[PDB]
Amino acid sequence: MNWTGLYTLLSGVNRHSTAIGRVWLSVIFIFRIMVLVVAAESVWGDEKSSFICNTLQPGCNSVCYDQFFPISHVRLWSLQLILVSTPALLVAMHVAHQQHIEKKMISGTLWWTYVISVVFRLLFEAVFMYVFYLLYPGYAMVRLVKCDVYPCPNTVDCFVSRPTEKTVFTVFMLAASGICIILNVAEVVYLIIRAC
Amino acid sequence: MNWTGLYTLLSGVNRHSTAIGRVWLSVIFIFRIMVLVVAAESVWGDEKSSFICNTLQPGCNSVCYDQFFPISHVRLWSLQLILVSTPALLVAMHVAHQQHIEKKMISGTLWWTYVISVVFRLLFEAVFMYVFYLLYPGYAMVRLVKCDVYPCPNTVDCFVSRPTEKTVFTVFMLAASGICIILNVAEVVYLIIRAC
Amino acid sequence: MNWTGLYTLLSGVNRHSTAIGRVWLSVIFIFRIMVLVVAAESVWGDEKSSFICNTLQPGCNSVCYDQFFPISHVRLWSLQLILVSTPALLVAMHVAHQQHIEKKMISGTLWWTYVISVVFRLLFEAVFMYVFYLLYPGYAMVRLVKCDVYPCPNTVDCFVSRPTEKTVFTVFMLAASGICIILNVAEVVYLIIRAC
Amino acid sequence: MNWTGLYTLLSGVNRHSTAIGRVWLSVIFIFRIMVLVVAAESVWGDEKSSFICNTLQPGCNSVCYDQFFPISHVRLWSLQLILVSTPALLVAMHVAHQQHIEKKMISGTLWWTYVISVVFRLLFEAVFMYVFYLLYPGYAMVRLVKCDVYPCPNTVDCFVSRPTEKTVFTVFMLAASGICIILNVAEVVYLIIRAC
Amino acid sequence: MNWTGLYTLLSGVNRHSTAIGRVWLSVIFIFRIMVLVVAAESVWGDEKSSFICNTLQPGCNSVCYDQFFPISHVRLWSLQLILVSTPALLVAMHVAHQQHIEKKMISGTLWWTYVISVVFRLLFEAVFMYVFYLLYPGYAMVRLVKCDVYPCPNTVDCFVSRPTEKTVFTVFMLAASGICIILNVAEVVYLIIRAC
Amino acid sequence: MNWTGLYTLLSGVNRHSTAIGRVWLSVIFIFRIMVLVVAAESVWGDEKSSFICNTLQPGCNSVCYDQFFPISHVRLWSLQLILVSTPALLVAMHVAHQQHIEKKMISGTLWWTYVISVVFRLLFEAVFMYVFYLLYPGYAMVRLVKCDVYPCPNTVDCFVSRPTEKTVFTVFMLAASGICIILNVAEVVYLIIRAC
Ligand SMILES: CCCCCCCC/C=C\CCCCCCCC(=O)O[C@@H](COC(=O)CCCCCCCCCCCCCCC)COP(=O)([O-])OCC[N+](C)(C)C
Ligand SMILES: CCCCCCCC/C=C\CCCCCCCC(=O)O[C@@H](COC(=O)CCCCCCCCCCCCCCC)COP(=O)([O-])OCC[N+](C)(C)C
Ligand SMILES: CCCCCCCC/C=C\CCCCCCCC(=O)O[C@@H](COC(=O)CCCCCCCCCCCCCCC)COP(=O)([O-])OCC[N+](C)(C)C
Ligand SMILES: CCCCCCCC/C=C\CCCCCCCC(=O)O[C@@H](COC(=O)CCCCCCCCCCCCCCC)COP(=O)([O-])OCC[N+](C)(C)C
Ligand SMILES: CCCCCCCC/C=C\CCCCCCCC(=O)O[C@@H](COC(=O)CCCCCCCCCCCCCCC)COP(=O)([O-])OCC[N+](C)(C)C
Ligand SMILES: CCCCCCCC/C=C\CCCCCCCC(=O)O[C@@H](COC(=O)CCCCCCCCCCCCCCC)COP(=O)([O-])OCC[N+](C)(C)C
Ligand SMILES: CC(C)CCC[C@@H](C)[C@H]1CC[C@H]2[C@@H]3CC=C4C[C@@H](O)CC[C@]4(C)[C@H]3CC[C@]12C
Ligand SMILES: CC(C)CCC[C@@H](C)[C@H]1CC[C@H]2[C@@H]3CC=C4C[C@@H](O)CC[C@]4(C)[C@H]3CC[C@]12C
Ligand SMILES: CC(C)CCC[C@@H](C)[C@H]1CC[C@H]2[C@@H]3CC=C4C[C@@H](O)CC[C@]4(C)[C@H]3CC[C@]12C
Ligand SMILES: CC(C)CCC[C@@H](C)[C@H]1CC[C@H]2[C@@H]3CC=C4C[C@@H](O)CC[C@]4(C)[C@H]3CC[C@]12C
Ligand SMILES: CC(C)CCC[C@@H](C)[C@H]1CC[C@H]2[C@@H]3CC=C4C[C@@H](O)CC[C@]4(C)[C@H]3CC[C@]12C
Ligand SMILES: CC(C)CCC[C@@H](C)[C@H]1CC[C@H]2[C@@H]3CC=C4C[C@@H](O)CC[C@]4(C)[C@H]3CC[C@]12C
Repeated sequence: MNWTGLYTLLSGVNRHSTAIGRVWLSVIFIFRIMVLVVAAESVWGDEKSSFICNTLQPGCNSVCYDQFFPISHVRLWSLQLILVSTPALLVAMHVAHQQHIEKKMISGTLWWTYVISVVFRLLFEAVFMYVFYLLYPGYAMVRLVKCDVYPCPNTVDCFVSRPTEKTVFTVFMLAASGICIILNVAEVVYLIIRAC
Repeated sequence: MNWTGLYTLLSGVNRHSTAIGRVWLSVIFIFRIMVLVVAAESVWGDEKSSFICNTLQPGCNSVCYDQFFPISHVRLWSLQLILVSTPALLVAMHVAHQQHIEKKMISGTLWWTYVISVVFRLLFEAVFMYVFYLLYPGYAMVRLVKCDVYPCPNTVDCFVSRPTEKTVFTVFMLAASGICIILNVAEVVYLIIRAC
Repeated sequence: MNWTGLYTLLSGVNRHSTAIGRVWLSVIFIFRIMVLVVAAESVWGDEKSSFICNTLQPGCNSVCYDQFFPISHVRLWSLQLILVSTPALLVAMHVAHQQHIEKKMISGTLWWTYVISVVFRLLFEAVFMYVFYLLYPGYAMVRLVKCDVYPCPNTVDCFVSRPTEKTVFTVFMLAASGICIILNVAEVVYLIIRAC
Repeated sequence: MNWTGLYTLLSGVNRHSTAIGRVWLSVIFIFRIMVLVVAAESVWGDEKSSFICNTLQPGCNSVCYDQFFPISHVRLWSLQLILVSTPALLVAMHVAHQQHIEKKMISGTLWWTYVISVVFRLLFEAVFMYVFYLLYPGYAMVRLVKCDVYPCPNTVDCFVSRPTEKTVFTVFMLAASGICIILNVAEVVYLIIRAC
Repeated sequence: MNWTGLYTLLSGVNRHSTAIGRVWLSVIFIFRIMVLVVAAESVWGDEKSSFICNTLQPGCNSVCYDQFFPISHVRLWSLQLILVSTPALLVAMHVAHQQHIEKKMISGTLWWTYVISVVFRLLFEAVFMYVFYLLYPGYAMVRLVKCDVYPCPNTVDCFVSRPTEKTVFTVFMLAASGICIILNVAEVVYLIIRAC
Repeated sequence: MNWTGLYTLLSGVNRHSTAIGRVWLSVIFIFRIMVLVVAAESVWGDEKSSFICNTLQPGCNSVCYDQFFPISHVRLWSLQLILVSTPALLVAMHVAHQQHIEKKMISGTLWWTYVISVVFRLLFEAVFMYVFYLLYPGYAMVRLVKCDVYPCPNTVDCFVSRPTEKTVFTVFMLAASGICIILNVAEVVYLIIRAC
């Protein structure tokens, strides 16, 4: 398990990515993976069970939790990571397939494929950031949430678990996503400039 | 752990699959595996325990859960993934066995085996999609379910846990399955066209 | 991790097994392993805790569960898998030992060892299927079980958890076991025919 | 991960073990490891929590459990496995060290070391079997246990969890241990006979 | 898995780090990783559930825990470890990329990159130590905490779980962080001295 | 995964350790690791939750547990193992670094480093054994503990969970630590004798 092997695995051996997408984007991806691993089960592990309301009606806790957390932050970030990494995996499979098909018996198509992949990665990053903004306005979470949804009578007080720790990890993940967006835009601009 | 090794492992080294079954189907399979891993235990982990009814009769929770969830979505998708991956595993074992048997001492039979394997994969995809449609009509889950089954008296209100997150992951998995079906049909059509 | 290595590992390099025991039996074994892994802890994870009776006497739940589930399906299938795989492991160790002992300084004894191994595998499959039939008549599980055993007073109503999902997985595992039995019988018959 | 590598790893490359200690003892060790893995957490996972008494005094459950289960079966078998495998590990380290020390610049001492190792393995097997007999007379477990120990007033009825499944696995592990004892005795006798 | 491979992996093959950053810093990093692994889930596993207050108001436990533990020690140390290891990963990726780019067709820039990386590692260590000082003044934790925050009426007594064990592990981790800071300062000073 | 590789990894390739530190100390380390793994989560898993007192005051359980178990046995043994293994890791990194630095362009310094490492390992073993003696006098644990600490009124009866199993594992770990101390002293004496 040497450094050259890991670097080659993360690069995708596409021979078209510059330093800002082969040295920095991979590091940010590793950072996001590590943060998600260390915060997925320890922080958001008991987001459902430790979440309680101040009512006595049965079934109000579940409906309140689903009302205020349509999809938890960790699952949203996992989906974002998978969809962001999908185009890189596609490019890696494309270049491996091209090497295989030329082994049994080209630059421009690979260049266009890589550019389209970076554009799609940027698009997925922006889409997931916008979805996060829609579902959870603001970067901070509050302890008290007032919920008025059936079967809860009138408005009940539900209490979120670990709002501050979740706020800290939200800040970290949003900063990492913003850095990824900036790096992808820089990579696209650099490729366009070098093409012309 | 290089890209060529992973690509060769996913391809099955059958030397008969085109790009739409060697570069795209493997990526969709990886996507489904990753989504199932990140949603199997975090979302559907407490589908039984967090599921409560509004009655006082003992044993009504279990019978209601079994009535409304004959087999949970994650287990159904796991079975679908296993049965879809079975023909690819069979073709890989067949080609490995053929290489071994020719090493100790052919194209048409392998071509027919691959075509039959793709047909069976498409059939399994369609069968599991139809079963999902039968068991759970619609792509969305509801918070309230009215259950009238012994021993629950009359009709009781049971509350599902995380209907919206499960709806999101159901949409993702159904979209992936539809993409797999389309790719399999395209692969079969392309092979038939190239044969003639 | 190439396909040739996995195929050689699953074959046992005994140079006496045909396609129906080197390409198909290994695939069925992998299928059983995967189904057991995906159903061992998710389905049968809370078979004891979610199992409740309708009485108030302490200790009735445990005695009722032990009365109706002498050994759970997952553990029974795990024992069946281990005992079925034991003769294959023995043959692999035998052939490895033979290669080692001939390296420091034969076909008929290996052929007889393989035939005896297949016979013992078939015998273990049949024995475990018969034991499953004895303990749990029928392929289906019921929600209500009437238990009359000390200390439970008179007859109490215990409620099984997820009878339908367990029925589905029981059907899958029994079908796989039947396929294994048929393949083993076919392998024995083919070897006997080729010998004569 | 080939068969020759696994066989060499399990053999210990001591060049003094016959077939009954290089092909059979390793298989029985693998069988015991697999059974212990599949029964360690699923069966004995909730031996403490599902264990309840019929009293109302606080702290009676813990003292009763410690009174009737001084050390649980799984931990006892794990300790037995570790201590039985210790002499084999010692012999493997000895032969590796001898190869290293002869590489930088003998049969009789290795033979005596192997014989002493087999004797110690047999002794550990017998000691652990005798300890199991002392702590838990009989191969079967009972649902009701009558406990009269402070602070429990008079005699209370505690209920064991899954006595029948634990009985089945006890039978399996004791049979495996007996087979190991017989094989070790046979190996010692065979080595002594071949020496003279 | 030899020692040379592990040493090369931990060094980063930057050919500019002395013994006090290639032999000692890696050992301290391994020590911190191991302590964090052995204390992450066993000690801080039930910091939320075992944490209880002496009130009867619903939702007071969660708000009190979030008030006194904005971000738990284990997550803070995990973030510190990730951010401290980020510059080393960046330097490793930089040197791998430089080797790759010179393979398809320099000392001063690598030296400056390594110096900047060590400076940033020291800065992150100091920042996280200061944050730990701000959030949790003192190295010791107390059993009683007096909390007066909505909705808890007046001042309630909350009880932390395992204050002494957490204090011991806090002392260990703070000592390791201080050693890391000292080693980084020594490395910077040594590099500056050798440059001039 | 051969035996020579594992032996080389455990030895540290320091070319100065005799048989009593290269064949026996590594085996005892493996034994301690295995015992700690098989007893860390099964025995000491529920030391906090199954621990209950005979009072009604809230928060008395946590303060009593922290009073009688300042740091649990498993965590203490894990810290002891990490600190004992630290000097061996340091020597391995030192010898790897020396090989690297001589590769790009000595016996006495390595000998002194190894001797100092063995002395420090012995010192850490003795320190941790003395700490264990201070915290938990005697090798045995008792079911009843009388606790008189705020907020518990007067003296309350707390009940430890599995005292006998924990006593057995304490005996095993203390015996292993004593064997390690004896072996380290023997190694130091042998090295001193051979030097003179
Ligand atoms: C479905 C769940 C997915 C989760 C998300 C995964 C996300 C990503 C995570 C992980 C992906 C892999 C990360 C490490 C990659 C290192 C590659 C490397 O260095 O290769 C090199 C070394 O390679 C080897 O010799 C073997 C390296 C083993 C890598 C790990 C194997 C599987 C680990 C299982 C872990 C289980 C636990 C995982 C968590 C459950 C290549 O070899 P080489 O000698 O250089 O080649 C010849 C030299 N020459 C080329 C110069 C001629
Ligand atoms: C029963 C549960 C099943 C679950 C579903 C599984 C679904 C699928 C998941 C996983 C299947 C495997 C995925 C990775 C495959 C990579 C293969 C590869 O790159 O091979 C290459 C590198 O190979 C190596 O050098 C070693 C690579 C190790 C792969 C992982 C080993 C086991 C990981 C255990 C993980 C534990 C945790 C897993 C979760 C519990 C081949 O080597 P090469 O150097 O290229 O060969 C010579 C070069 N030449 C050919 C050009 C001449
Ligand atoms: C006690 C619990 C037991 C559970 C039940 C187990 C049931 C069975 C499950 C698993 C058994 C193993 C399955 C995979 C086997 C692949 C073998 C292979 O391809 O070998 C090849 C590649 O080999 C390599 O280069 C390394 C492959 C690593 C395999 C996984 C290692 C351990 C994974 C740990 C996972 C941890 C998690 C597991 C779950 C906790 C051989 O190499 P080659 O390059 O071909 O050789 C030279 C080439 N030539 C021969 C042509 C000259
Ligand atoms: C502390 C906890 C302890 C638990 C109890 C353990 C009990 C025992 C369990 C396990 C011990 C190991 C069992 C498998 C051994 C296979 C060895 C083998 O085949 O070697 C061969 C292949 O080797 C390879 O190429 C790599 C094989 C990887 C083996 C697994 C690595 C670690 C898995 C981690 C799993 C993580 C999960 C584990 C559970 C948490 C040797 O290579 P070769 O190519 O033959 O060499 C050259 C060829 N020539 C010699 C002919 C010239
Ligand atoms: C996302 C979660 C991240 C968690 C934090 C991770 C933190 C860090 C943790 C871990 C990082 C890795 C630590 C071990 C590195 C050893 C490297 C080594 O010795 O390489 C050598 C051997 O290499 C091999 O032959 C294979 C070694 C396999 C290493 C482990 C693979 C993945 C394990 C998965 C574990 C799963 C469980 C993990 C926990 C879930 C290199 O090979 P060589 O033969 O020397 O090369 C040719 C020789 N020549 C160069 C002289 C010509
Ligand atoms: C942070 C948590 C830490 C926990 C505490 C750890 C404590 C310690 C535990 C573990 C440390 C490692 C123990 C096994 C070491 C075997 C080394 C070996 O045999 O090397 C040999 C084989 O090497 C290979 O070919 C690969 C062997 C893979 C070893 C395991 C990799 C990671 C497993 C991940 C497990 C995941 C689960 C782990 C639990 C979560 C070297 O190769 P070779 O062919 O001999 O080299 C060329 C031959 N020649 C030199 C003669 C020319
Ligand atoms: C520039 C950045 C984004 C590059 C990131 C590379 C990512 C997308 C690549 C590099 C290595 C890849 C992994 C390599 C191997 C496997 C094992 C396979 O069974 C599932 C997919 C999985 C886990 C891949 C997922 C995608 C992956 C993580
Ligand atoms: C075209 C697409 C569908 C190809 C997908 C390839 C799939 C079916 C193949 C590729 C690699 C295969 C895996 C390779 C090795 C193992 C280990 C073995 O002990 C169990 C089966 C398992 C886990 C295989 C399952 C099937 C598998 C995942
Ligand atoms: C024809 C079919 C049935 C062949 C199936 C082969 C089976 C029985 C063989 C192939 C590879 C084998 C595995 C190879 C390596 C190990 C690691 C060892 O530490 C425990 C046993 C274990 C896990 C073996 C169990 C048995 C095994 C799974
Ligand atoms: C004849 C029979 C009894 C032989 C059995 C061989 C046993 C004792 C040997 C073979 C391989 C060995 C394992 C090889 C490697 C490791 C990794 C190390 O970090 C801990 C010990 C451990 C896990 C060893 C334990 C002992 C072991 C399992
Ligand atoms: C001088 C000291 C600080 C050096 C420490 C080196 C650290 C930062 C390096 C060495 C090896 C690296 C690991 C090597 C491989 C992987 C697998 C990848 O999928 C995620 C990142 C991860 C897990 C790396 C994280 C960073 C790492 C641990
Ligand atoms: C004589 C006896 C004491 C020798 C014992 C050797 C010990 C100290 C050595 C041998 C192999 C080493 C391991 C090898 C590799 C790794 C992976 C790394 O990411 C963390 C440290 C870790 C897990 C090491 C810890 C220390 C270790 C276990």
